[PDB]
Amino acid sequence: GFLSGKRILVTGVASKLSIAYGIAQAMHREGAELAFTYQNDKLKGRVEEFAAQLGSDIVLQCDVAEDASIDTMFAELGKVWPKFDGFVHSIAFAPGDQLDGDYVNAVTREGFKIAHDISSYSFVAMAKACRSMLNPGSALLTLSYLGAERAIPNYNVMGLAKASLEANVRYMANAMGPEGVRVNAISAGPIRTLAASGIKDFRKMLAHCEAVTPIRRTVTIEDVGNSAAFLCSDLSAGISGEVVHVDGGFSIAAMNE
Amino acid sequence: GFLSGKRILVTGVASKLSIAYGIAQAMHREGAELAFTYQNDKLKGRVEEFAAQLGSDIVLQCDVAEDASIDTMFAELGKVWPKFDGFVHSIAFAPGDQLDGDYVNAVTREGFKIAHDISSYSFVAMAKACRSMLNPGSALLTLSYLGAERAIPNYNVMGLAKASLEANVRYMANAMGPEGVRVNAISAGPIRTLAASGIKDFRKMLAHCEAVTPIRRTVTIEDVGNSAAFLCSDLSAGISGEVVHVDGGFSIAAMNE
Ligand SMILES: NC(=O)c1ccc[n+]([C@@H]2O[C@H](COP(=O)([O-])OP(=O)(O)OC[C@H]3O[C@@H](n4cnc5c(N)ncnc54)[C@H](O)[C@@H]3O)[C@@H](O)[C@H]2O)c1
Ligand SMILES: NC(=O)c1ccc[n+]([C@@H]2O[C@H](COP(=O)([O-])OP(=O)(O)OC[C@H]3O[C@@H](n4cnc5c(N)ncnc54)[C@H](O)[C@@H]3O)[C@@H](O)[C@H]2O)c1
Ligand SMILES: Oc1cc(Cl)ccc1Oc1ccc(Cl)cc1Cl
Ligand SMILES: Oc1cc(Cl)ccc1Oc1ccc(Cl)cc1Cl
Repeated sequence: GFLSGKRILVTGVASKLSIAYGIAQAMHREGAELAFTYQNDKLKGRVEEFAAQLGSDIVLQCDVAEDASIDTMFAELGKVWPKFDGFVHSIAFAPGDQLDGDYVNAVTREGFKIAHDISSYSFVAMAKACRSMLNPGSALLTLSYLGAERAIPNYNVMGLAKASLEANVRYMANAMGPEGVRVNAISAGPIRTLAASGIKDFRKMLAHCEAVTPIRRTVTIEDVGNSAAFLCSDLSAGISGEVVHVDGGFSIAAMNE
Repeated sequence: GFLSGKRILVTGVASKLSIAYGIAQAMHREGAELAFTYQNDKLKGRVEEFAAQLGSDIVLQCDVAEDASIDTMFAELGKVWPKFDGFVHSIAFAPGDQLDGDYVNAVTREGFKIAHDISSYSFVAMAKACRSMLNPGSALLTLSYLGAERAIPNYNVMGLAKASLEANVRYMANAMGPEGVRVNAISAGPIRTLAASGIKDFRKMLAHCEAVTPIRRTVTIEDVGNSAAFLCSDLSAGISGEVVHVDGGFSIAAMNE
């Protein structure tokens, strides 16, 4: 595959529905060697199972909330991969109470803090910790959402954390470009996953993008995987600091009845 | 003036070079009752003098890093202005060690948290505490910078705080819109203010700017003040959730010399 000889670290796999899973699966198919990380003991087991199915045995614990967790994880990976070619950042969170009802009433100082910490800072924190481990031609990828560009109901504070994420992509790309590292983000459309259920009225938010999206269907984790495999391959050598929308054109249309 | 009959609260006035100062002169010029706030006692004096010249003896203290300080401030203000027509958010901050050098190396979890808290969250925090005191037709204004749109050297983490800030403007305007409140932002070009010296290489970041800018000069707190006065008056009742560029058209040009 166009990803042979590459060693990429994939994070955020929680179930077969996880987007990171569609990404791992697609990269595996293109010949890359994968590495996985799990947040806690609750997920360890299923991640080891998935890693096995994808011919990998490197499964490390990592909570982007603590710099120590990140340093230990990368120091453990370095034992098998003195150097690798980038990682997929598919992590996000915000207390549930934040994603329900009026934005101004729901948002709090703490919720805001948590959302920005786990969903935007963790991306650079990881890059900082493995910077000297990355080979030239490496790519770093994160996953954003339209909420970053437009104001979407109930998405609330996450929207702000994502705008911050996308800005991160541009500052990271510009900072690491000379060393030969590329940084991009995929702005995926609504997908039926596990964390997608935390957003109030989601079953409807999908049926909307359904009949309004140019391609007349929502994207699948497969659609996203293919785009991430590419954005992480040497085929996208000229793309950096970009946020490409993989939503089937939903964002470039307006008032489709 | 076009602001007669409007009561506006202005924050961020530190010297005569402050943008917030330029904004207050214009509004008062357009016939507007003003109220000023100061971060700490070190500035209490200056603010009182400026407030006197602008026909105002309402000078409250307020540290956006504290929910309680924001609560008391509007509690005090409520004694004179049981209801007012909005405020101008001219507040931003980040530890100096975040604003110099390679972004990936400079950024820290602490620096990130603070920058987003003071420069972005405070804006919505203020709206929470005075939401019931606003009249229909009120206007909220904040200040941003092109760093939220592009990767600009040394601006580093402040660029991510601003993107969050600009997204905050869209989420706030969408939530408060049905209440007759408009929320907008002005993306200002480089101005010689008291906090501008805090950015690594600014005098040269200003010398370059006034050379490649369509209007061939850097904006002044006057140009900003005037646009601010307009964005807060009923004259701009058709604008909400917008980020207007008051930078002489610099952001639209490319490759000049
Ligand atoms: N689902 C969508 O429609 C959609 C659309 C656009 C973007 N995204 C983004 O895709 C990414 C993944 O979301 P998802 O849809 O696959 O949901 P998901 O529930 O399948 O996975 C989310 C992951 O976040 C991980 N995580 C949470 N906190 C963590 C922490 N502190 N440390 C390490 N890992 C942590 C979880 O463990 C989990 O694996 C997110 O960035 C998300 O916002 C999703
Ligand atoms: N200077 C520029 O060229 C420029 C360009 C675009 C946007 N802006 C923005 O304009 C705004 C004002 O900056 P400025 O250039 O007038 O510098 P300034 O030094 O004149 O004012 C900055 C203000 O921030 C206030 N502040 C900081 N921490 C605070 C806190 N915890 N609580 C309450 N107030 C606090 C300061 O006290 C001060 O008044 C900022 O949002 C800034 O980023 C400035
Ligand atoms: O960003 C998202 C956008 C969509 Cl349309 C659906 C799910 C998304 O992802 C999340 C939303 C809230 C929390 Cl707390 C965690 C995650 Cl992973
Ligand atoms: O945003 C700004 C943009 C420019 Cl060009 C000049 C000054 C700016 O304002 C700040 C920069 C850094 C810190 Cl710590 C605080 C403030 Cl108020």
